[PDB]
Amino acid sequence: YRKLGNSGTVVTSYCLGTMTFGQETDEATSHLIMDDYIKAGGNFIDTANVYSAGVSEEIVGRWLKARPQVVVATKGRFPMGAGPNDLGLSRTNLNRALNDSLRRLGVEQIDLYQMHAWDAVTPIEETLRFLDDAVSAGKIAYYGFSNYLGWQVTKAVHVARANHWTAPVTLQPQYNLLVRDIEHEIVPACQDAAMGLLPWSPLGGGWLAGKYQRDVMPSGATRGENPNRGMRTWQIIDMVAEIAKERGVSAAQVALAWVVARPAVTAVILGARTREQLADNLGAVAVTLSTEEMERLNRVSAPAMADYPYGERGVSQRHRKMD
Ligand SMILES: [Cl-]
Ligand code: NA
Ligand code: NA
Repeated sequence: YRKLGNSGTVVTSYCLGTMTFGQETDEATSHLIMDDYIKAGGNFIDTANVYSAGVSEEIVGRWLKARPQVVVATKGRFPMGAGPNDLGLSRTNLNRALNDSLRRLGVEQIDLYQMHAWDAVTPIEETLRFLDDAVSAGKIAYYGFSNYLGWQVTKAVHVARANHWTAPVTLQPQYNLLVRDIEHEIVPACQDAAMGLLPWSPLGGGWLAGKYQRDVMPSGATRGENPNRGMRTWQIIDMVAEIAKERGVSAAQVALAWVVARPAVTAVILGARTREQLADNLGAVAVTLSTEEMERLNRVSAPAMADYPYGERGVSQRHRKMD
């Protein structure tokens, strides 16, 4: 399935993460995971400059040289060195940060440029003005955010609208059956601005895929190096598993098919480290959960909150009954 990312550019329902392409996966296995992804019919690569110190981008860049169209996304904001202006949404750092993602990807235009995180030190106006100048220059097509809060998305959107700049297209949050707190302020804020979600960590870092042996709950390997903030967790993993094998499919596969069908979601980022793991994740394309499986999964992962701003009672009093 093809969707837009709040713009005219369409993109396939699954996105290829490339975090692994320097740390764990080597460049040859990276090229073949990408070759598989394409051959499965994807057109969406997500990378970052800080992924393996930009090696991640260079492998993607070399693979684009070998292959002769794909929608490419990358990010800024995080430390590329240990200096004080080697991080930040300042236009000084972002200016070289975009030039270096450009030379490392060997493209002349990045399709999606993303702020990897909010930056309280840079005024948002400076950042958005830098991104609009980049759009005018043909260095980037669109921009979006990752790890912005709700009110922060809302302030950016309207500040862009106030200065006749382009609108943000996407938000890249962490979102899976275990990590659903973006539904209180961040999702409402994107839906209000017609924006699309790009969820990453859809297997919750492994907790949802099984592959363990009824593990210990504070095991730091699968997640965070703490193993339970939201990674009850065991009930969710269990429900996912039951639905998994009655449908004759992997537990990973119905968790993936759960994220792809949630409101506002344009494309899920896949963290395949292997060719086989890519095949195991892309099996979820065939799975389409029924309205019931999903409303099941929804309520068992429903993030309960202290009553006032984001739990039952505050929600209920913000609601307006039509009657
Ligand atoms: Cl997009
Ligand atoms: Na769409
Ligand atoms: Na779907």
